[PDB]
Amino acid sequence: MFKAVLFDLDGVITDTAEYHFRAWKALAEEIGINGVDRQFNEQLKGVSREDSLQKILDLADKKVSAEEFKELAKRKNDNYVKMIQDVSPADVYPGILQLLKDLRSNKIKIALASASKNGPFLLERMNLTGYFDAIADPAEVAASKPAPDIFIAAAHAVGVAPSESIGLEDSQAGIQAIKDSGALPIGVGRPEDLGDDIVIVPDTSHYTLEFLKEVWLQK
Ligand SMILES: [Mg+2]
Repeated sequence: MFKAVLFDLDGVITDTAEYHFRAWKALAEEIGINGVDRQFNEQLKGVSREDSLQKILDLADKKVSAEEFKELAKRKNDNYVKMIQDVSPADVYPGILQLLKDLRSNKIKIALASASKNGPFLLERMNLTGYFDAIADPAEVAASKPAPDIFIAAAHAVGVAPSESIGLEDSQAGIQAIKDSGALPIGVGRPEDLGDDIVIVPDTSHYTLEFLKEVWLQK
């Protein structure tokens, strides 16, 4: 049986994309740029801060100095950190708390494999910290998803090989990173987005220990 589960944060445990979106929107409004809506935000998801800011500036064809660019970037991050102060256990995705309990009761290791720079803070606010055996530090890994490094680090941090692990992800890059790490992916979302070759569930309420066991046995 698998010995660990490696969790992405956004789109698996909770929604942080909402707060990034709101923070970019509020920045854009604050400097008179229109058009930062949820559709446009698709071009900002999982993209660096610089790239995002550049794309938002490119809407209005607005020019800034290096000093101004830096300050804008900081203001968005400050706004994001303010907005996540509201995170609570009410923000945990369905099925996830029960899954963590059940994994823990079965001595299966639980690790976070997220690019979130606020991962520990977020898990604390959601009261999940006690379930986690490690949180992979994205500052200590060389390359981001779809590189496998973050999943490798998460596995190793709990004393397992990625080949002994299931990885849970909602993104194409993340599924690819899981695959390349050696772990078994189980996607959440749509096969139209994540591929027909992996097991995918429609939402997180389908991530149960029994289902994960069945998937493991069938691989
Ligand atoms: Mg995700």
